[PDB]
Amino acid sequence: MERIVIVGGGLAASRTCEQLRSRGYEGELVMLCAEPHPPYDRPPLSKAALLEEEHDSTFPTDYAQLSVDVRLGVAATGLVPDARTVQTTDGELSYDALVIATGASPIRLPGPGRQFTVRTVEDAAQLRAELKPGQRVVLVGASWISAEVATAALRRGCSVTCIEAGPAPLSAALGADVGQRFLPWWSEVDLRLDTGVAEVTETGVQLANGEQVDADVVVTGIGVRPAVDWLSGSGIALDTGVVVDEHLRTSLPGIYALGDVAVRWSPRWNTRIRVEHWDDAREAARTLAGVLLHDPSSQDPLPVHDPVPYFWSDQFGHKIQYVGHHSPEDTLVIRGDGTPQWAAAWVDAEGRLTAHLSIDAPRLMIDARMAIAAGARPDEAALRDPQAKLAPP
Ligand SMILES: Cc1cc2nc3c(=O)[nH]c(=O)nc-3n(C[C@H](O)[C@H](O)[C@H](O)COP(=O)(O)OP(=O)(O)OC[C@H]3O[C@@H](n4cnc5c(N)ncnc54)[C@H](O)[C@@H]3O)c2cc1C
Repeated sequence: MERIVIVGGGLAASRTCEQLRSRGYEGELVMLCAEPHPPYDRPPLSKAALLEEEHDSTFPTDYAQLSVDVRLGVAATGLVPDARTVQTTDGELSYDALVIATGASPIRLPGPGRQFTVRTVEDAAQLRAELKPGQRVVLVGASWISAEVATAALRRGCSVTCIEAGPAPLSAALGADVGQRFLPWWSEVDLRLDTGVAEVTETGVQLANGEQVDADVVVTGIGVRPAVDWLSGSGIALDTGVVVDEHLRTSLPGIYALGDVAVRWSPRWNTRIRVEHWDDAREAARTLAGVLLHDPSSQDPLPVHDPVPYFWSDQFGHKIQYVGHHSPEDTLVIRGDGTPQWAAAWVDAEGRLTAHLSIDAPRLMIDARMAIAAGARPDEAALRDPQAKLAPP
């Protein structure tokens, strides 16, 4: 029997298994999971897992009925493409095709003190146990994850401080103009802008000042880095992530990658995109399955993955929807400026809609997503009215 080996045990790995089976794959499937848990969903870790009574985010995938050999507590540590062999913490195994789906790891600060990052079920459970009335929580970075952790900490009675090097919350992701508009949402947080953090100390954090800010709990949310250090020396093309083409093929034949670990050339956006988004990992698994099962005698084209990216965040009681891929070079146009129903659009030098941000208004996002896909060039009157449809029929 042929053998496809999937390295990693999250959304991309689980969904690739389902897709490979639904689309006719009858060979062997082995999944190498570094974690000692069946794959589970991550968006809930900073949401339900902190706040709700029930929060088991394990996927419904039935690996017994899909004849998937799931190997828990086994991490890949090396790759020998010429031998079609992967090295792991539990020994060697060979493959006929290999899928890299190891996700990304949180960036952390230096220092000796206790420092939480949100990536596993253990992280969320131990962080939840520390979010209690009378606790001082310091969040490093005014990021999506920090905003979500801040929400849960406030609801559980914590004092929250958030230290951001940039000029406004979410400035790294959305820019200073848009981020500045979210300040009222942070009104219950001790938010310190334009402030760098040097390290996590035994008693809290130390600012670039050298000044200290005491804390009972420190949570760092300053981004993630693809988990690719095990690929060192394999000769695979890397660029802060595994480089794949629009068909999720790496630089080496028979080896594929998708999800948070992957950096993908996008014909649409004319650059490499490193978008750690739930929807992008999930959608890529369907494309990847189609690529792997492409009958060689068939003359059909090879499936492509180049969607308009989508991301959401649940914070401060609201729902933020973001679609597209804007550059700092793009022009920001606020929709409904001066009204509570405002949204944000970005257009390029040719007037083409590149991205759109809405709040509690998915109808606006859905229309914007199709407008971006179509390359729509809405006029100023349409952009300034939040309710105006931007997509062609
Ligand atoms: C707290 C949190 C909240 C989020 N909220 C949102 C949200 O609201 N909306 C949104 O769109 N996105 C959200 N995301 C992003 C989204 O969850 C990710 O894009 C998605 O999980 C990526 O799936 P993946 O399978 O590529 O990676 P992961 O889900 O990270 O899976 C990778 C798995 O492989 C394992 N692994 C790592 N190294 C190895 C190795 N060497 N060998 C074997 N296994 C290994 C990891 O332990 C992990 O189990 C959030 C992410 C986090 C962390």
